[PDB]
Amino acid sequence: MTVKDILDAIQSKDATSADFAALQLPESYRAITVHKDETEMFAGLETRDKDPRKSIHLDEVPVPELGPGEALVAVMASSVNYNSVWTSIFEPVSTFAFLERYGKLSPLTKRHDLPYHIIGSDLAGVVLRTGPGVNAWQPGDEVVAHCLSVELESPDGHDDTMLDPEQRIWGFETNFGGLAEIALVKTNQLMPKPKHLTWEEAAAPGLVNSTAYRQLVSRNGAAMKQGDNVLIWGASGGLGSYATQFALAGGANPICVVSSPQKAEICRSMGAEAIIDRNAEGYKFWKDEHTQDPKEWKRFGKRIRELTGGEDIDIVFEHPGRETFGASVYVTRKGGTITTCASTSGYMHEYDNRYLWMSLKRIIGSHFANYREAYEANRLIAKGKIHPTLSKTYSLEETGQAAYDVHRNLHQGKVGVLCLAPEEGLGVRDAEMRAQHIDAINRFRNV
Amino acid sequence: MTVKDILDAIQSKDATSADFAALQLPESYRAITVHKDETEMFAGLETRDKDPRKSIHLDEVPVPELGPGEALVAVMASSVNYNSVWTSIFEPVSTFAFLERYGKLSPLTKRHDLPYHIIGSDLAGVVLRTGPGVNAWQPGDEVVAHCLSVELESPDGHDDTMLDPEQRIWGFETNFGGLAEIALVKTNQLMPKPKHLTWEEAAAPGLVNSTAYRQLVSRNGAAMKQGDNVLIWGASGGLGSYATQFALAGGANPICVVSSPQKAEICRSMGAEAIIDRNAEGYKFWKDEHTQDPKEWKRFGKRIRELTGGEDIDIVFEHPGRETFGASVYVTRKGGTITTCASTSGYMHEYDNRYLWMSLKRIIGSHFANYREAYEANRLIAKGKIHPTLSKTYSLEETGQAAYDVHRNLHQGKVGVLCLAPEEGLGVRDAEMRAQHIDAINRFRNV
Repeated sequence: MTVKDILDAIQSKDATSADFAALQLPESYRAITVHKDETEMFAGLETRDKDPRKSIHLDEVPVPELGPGEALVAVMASSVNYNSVWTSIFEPVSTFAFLERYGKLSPLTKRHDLPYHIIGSDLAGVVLRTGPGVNAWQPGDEVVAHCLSVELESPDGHDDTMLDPEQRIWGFETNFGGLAEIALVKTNQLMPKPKHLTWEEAAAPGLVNSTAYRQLVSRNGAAMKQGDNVLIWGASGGLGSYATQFALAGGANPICVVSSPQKAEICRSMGAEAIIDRNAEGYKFWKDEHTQDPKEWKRFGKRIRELTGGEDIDIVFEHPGRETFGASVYVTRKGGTITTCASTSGYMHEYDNRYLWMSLKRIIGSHFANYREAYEANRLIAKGKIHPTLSKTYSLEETGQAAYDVHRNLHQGKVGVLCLAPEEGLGVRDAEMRAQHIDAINRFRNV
Repeated sequence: MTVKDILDAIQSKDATSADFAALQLPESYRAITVHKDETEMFAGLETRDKDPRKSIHLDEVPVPELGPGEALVAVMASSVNYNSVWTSIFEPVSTFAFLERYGKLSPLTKRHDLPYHIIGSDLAGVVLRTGPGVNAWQPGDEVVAHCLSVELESPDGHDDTMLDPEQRIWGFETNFGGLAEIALVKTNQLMPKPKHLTWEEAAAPGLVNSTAYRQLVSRNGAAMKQGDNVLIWGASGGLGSYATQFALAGGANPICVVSSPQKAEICRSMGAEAIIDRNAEGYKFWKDEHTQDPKEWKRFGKRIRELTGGEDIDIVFEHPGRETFGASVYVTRKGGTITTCASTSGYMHEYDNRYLWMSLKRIIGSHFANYREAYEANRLIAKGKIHPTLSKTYSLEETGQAAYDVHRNLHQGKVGVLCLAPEEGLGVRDAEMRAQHIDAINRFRNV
């Protein structure tokens, strides 16, 4: 309840880093959790019938012991991600399974094995304390976080951090996540908060924006250049949305795939011009559960070439998986690249390798981002080149609903959660720049 | 005749380039053809039972009219490739199909549209004539050809020749192929003949060797480095046999896959140590027609890790396709590369994308080689770092038998064919360099 003083300092204009170091830490703080004893509570239910509102709690939890390379952070806002939702419906298996294995290494990792699991993989807020060996970050710094958690003990990840052998995700494979008033992070997660954004907007892009950055823009991904034709599946929502922004900002031409006229319009408001509606076109890429339709590939490809004016796809931004993959490979230009980071419709991909090898195409696997790529992504927001796609904000004590919202896919844009922030709209330091980009910032509201 | 007179000049030491240039081209030369009026002779018979002995003809054919950027060459020796076999059994469709579509375009492509198709995609011999616009090659030059045929009119291949939209394969989608006394080639197919090799030894690596170089060694493929663990399917045969040589020569560790211990012995005589017999260890990656077995993948990986001392595969040399692909993707190291150029077992690939995206792996399709890559491949042979894999040499008039040999798959080493050469063993100029590598050159003899 001395949490109020902590908020007062953040809200205070003249509060110094000394003041922040002087703030007493609360004995407990409010946190969204799932409980270890409740992991089997959806037994006998199909996934869709599982209600996150039944599993999610709002607990007074004690502040974790702070270790080396770590920071405690007063969280003003977080977001609900797909992985948070999975955690809440305990699928494929409870997150406690790993937390229990992991917690057996050292006393530091044991901290994470608790009867409750604090979730959330995004964060906008301010540093409260730092641990041994931390010098880059001081108490009072306004920050956002990425969710890659790595000890970098193995050599593997020192020429690209994603290749670390025990790479984990903060709030998912970690306790003390961001859907709470206070969080515990590795400082190698902390990034500067863009000054022209609200807490909730700052927390919004995180995991989804960086994934798109590595996958499409970085040299570990498609290494996109201006002029490239980029096929973007699910262009109007989550992942596809940020990919569309990167395609546009970096001078490429995005071909946007959607399910409805409403979603086509969302794409257009981003500045996308070439749009395909799978539904209105009625693509049936799969003739049945075991055989694909090369005639549907050819028709999809015909439609693309019409919009480009004779030209095939340089880069496919993939993530639906099985349903689309055959077509994705097919429509790609000779020498082109298929870039994948998920398989939402099924992970068993089938494609015709003749179109891959004979056309000199490549398939590249991407996943989240390393600290540089995540910084660079966050930087592009701070420069006002990429914009957050926040759609709706819930309060902390409505996080169950917030998860239900994402679970039932009710919105294309991001679903935000205020943690310490008492209301929406707070945390802007650069009014001049917000006013200059506000229209783009507010593109995804309520949609 | 007039042809014997050409052979006389070739077999001479004296003969100047001035002599060659004054030599008379014959009215007709001997050549291996298939007939346009005999394409439906495979009837309803199954693939295995199709016999190239009954379809391959030895015809007396007129010399084609020479065009710009082209050369006529007296062919001393050639070789039987897979594409030659497919042609002679008319699968998946006749080659007279494309050739008729091709000849309608230019009056010089009309040359390639004849009642007969002179086949063959490998070549060692000596330049007879060059057409307008060619200076780099003179009558009398000892040459070996690569089989890429590109007009390069489009901008697409000017940063990598393979990306040409109208890339054709010489002898396959072209007439006047290698298996004849004279061949017609583009001059951008010509390379210097390795002086320490017999005519037939020089012709053996061509197609198969350049393919393996681009796929594994070059920047367009795996870009292999010393210390890498390379999984090489079909390691004792054609393609794998050169892949295995490149892996060793470049200081990588080849993990060779074979189906018999006889084949294992070939891989050891190449200096490879880590060997898996798929047949003796009874790997069954497909539980049935539609479903794979991840336990078998896993078991295969454990055997790999057993041979490498704990390490997964850096680079996979794929070409079998559907049967082995799923396993390839599994067993590749985090951040590693799967490299593919065929799908002999079937082109409809199925793999688990979770293993691709989450481990940051990549599938790079490759196909043949560009002029630079073909030259570099042939140069590594010239420098005696890579050796021909000759198994048996047939005469011109025994080609049908050699074709039958390759289709039945009775030999591991490349099958050679004498064309103009009266006997095996002619063409050596550096006997001293031959002396140094002779055992290595002969590793595949009668194997």
